Amino acid sequence: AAPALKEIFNVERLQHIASEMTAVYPAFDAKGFLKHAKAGLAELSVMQRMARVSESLHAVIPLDYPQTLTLLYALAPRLNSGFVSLFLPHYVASYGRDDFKRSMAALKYFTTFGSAEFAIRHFLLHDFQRTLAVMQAWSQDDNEHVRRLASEGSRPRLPWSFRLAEVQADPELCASILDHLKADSSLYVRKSVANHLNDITKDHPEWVLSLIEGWNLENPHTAWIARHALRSLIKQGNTRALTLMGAGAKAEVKIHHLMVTPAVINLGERINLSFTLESTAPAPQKLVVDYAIDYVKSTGHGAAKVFKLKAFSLGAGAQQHIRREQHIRDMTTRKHYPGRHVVHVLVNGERLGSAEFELRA
DNA sequence: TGTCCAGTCT
DNA sequence: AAGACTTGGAC
Ligand SMILES: C[C@H](COCC(CO)(COC[C@@H](C)OC[C@@H](C)O)COC[C@@H](C)O)OC[C@@H](C)O
Ligand code: NA
Repeated sequence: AAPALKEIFNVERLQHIASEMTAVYPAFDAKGFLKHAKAGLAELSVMQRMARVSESLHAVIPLDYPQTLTLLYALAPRLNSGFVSLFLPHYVASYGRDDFKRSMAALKYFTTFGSAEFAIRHFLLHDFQRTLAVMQAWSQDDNEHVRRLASEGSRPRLPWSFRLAEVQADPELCASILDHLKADSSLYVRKSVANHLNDITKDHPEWVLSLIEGWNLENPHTAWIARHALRSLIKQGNTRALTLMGAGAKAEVKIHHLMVTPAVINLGERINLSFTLESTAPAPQKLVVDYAIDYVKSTGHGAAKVFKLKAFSLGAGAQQHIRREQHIRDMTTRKHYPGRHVVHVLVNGERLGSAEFELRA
């Protein structure tokens, strides 16, 4: 097993931070910083450790906020880790609330060394309109890291941060940010636009569908964003979403040989889903082929869980074998329970057949 | 609770 | 990525 992520902020890293702080600030209280940062370190998760570094710096540095920021600007290029550098935007969000313009400039600078995606959300929470205006300017910045921040920091449902209830409730607030970026030349930016849009589909699917129905999907950057923005709705079999992908029509196919083997497994074994699709159409057709498992849970069953299989074009009268092995074992993100597990085959949003496997007690 | 979603490794 | 997740938010 690899070391846990929290070990990125181990004592050796804290010593590195202190040494580089001494390099930019000879009078730095490195001993006090280390004492403060190390207290209970083993009990701290990775994001607790990240925050702790910022707090420890604030506790021992006898300078004001602008003066400390000057040191931290010099510290940023000396750090040997982009993830570790998250404590720099954290310091701004913690101590910069009453020095807004300076703090915004600091986040724009620091975000290239890691990411200001967590820090900017504290400002969006406490000063939404003021911060939104800044992020609109950032969406037009020359630097792809700054444009990406504009999209990622404003996400309704960013992992490892609180949801932004104000954004989540009103997709028009950030709409112009995403519109500016819908054909961005940066893959980094495009990923963020797509993920922000996928977030929106959890609460306002029709708004995203209407938006993308207005897009020019002949632009391959925009088409790529559309496919990844709509990925949850596609798995749900949403007809408007599948239609945007060219796979909204009912599949003109027959399914043959559908099976799941073995019929009965112990936890830890693999299942094998296989079937053949035969076109019954006079021309090629675009297909989105997924599958779903109805897992047995501690009580009852979970909602059908959809996994991706294949997206492809099936020639007229052609047939295509499809096969997927899946390793069924307890995982951090899924515990399993014994009984009948039903597997459904999905083609352009339609269930075309099912099979079963038994998970033994 | 248990459950589900979500740049790097795989 | 496409899925799990070293980890975290939320229901
Ligand atoms: C915080 C982001 C993403 O983190 C990715 C890494 C990947 O292992 C940790 O994911 C752990 C996983 C359990 O979580 C899932 C994601 C969805 O949260 C950390 O990256 C390690 C290298 C960079 O040190 O990255 C911020 C940026 C400043 O790096
Ligand atoms: Na990984």
